[PDB]
Amino acid sequence: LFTGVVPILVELDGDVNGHKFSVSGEGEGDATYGKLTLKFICTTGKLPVPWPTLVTTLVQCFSRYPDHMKQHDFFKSAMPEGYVQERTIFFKDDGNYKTRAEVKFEGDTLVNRIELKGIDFKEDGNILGHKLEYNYNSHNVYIMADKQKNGIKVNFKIRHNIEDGSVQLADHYQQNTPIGDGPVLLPDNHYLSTQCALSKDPNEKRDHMVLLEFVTAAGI
Repeated sequence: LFTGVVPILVELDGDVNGHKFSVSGEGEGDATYGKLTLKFICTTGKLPVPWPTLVTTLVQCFSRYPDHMKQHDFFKSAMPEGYVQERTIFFKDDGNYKTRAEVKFEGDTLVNRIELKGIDFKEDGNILGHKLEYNYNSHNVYIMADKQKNGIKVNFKIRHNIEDGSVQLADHYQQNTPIGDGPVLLPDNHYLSTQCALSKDPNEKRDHMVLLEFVTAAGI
């Protein structure tokens, strides 16, 4: 399923502090390189929150798992039936996002369909006030087997640099559970070294985000 380039489609319906928006993304992924290339468009106009705050929500099955760690790749093992991915994201001293996504193959395309709900954000906070830098730091995504639910428990803290020079933390709590009933690979503890680079197409006038992502599994 992931031997070569795979087309990707991402759909997100969001509601933050009552502000409703929709984001659509398209591109491709190459697990062999652990690379993702995607463009996202806010199809409802201006995005009410900073693009960087939606990166983690907007397909870890594209991570490059070295061959000696392939028995720890839950993400691809759950395919093509896919997995449900849910998170709660708390922005320090501000609101939180609650998301529920379904990641699976629809025809030849890997599709990530998400629903996001944001509550308790400060009107003039770093989020609703768009005070975050348009960039992204590298982070380690810690994965643990969740034997019980035959899935995984994932945790990590995102560091969003603020335009004033400070840092806006976003604690992520995520759970992944297979959509299929068959067995999947339950990994030993490990992490995904994840890198993201954000850019803009100067010719594009719609509110958008061009994203390049590099991810390699490690820890074993």
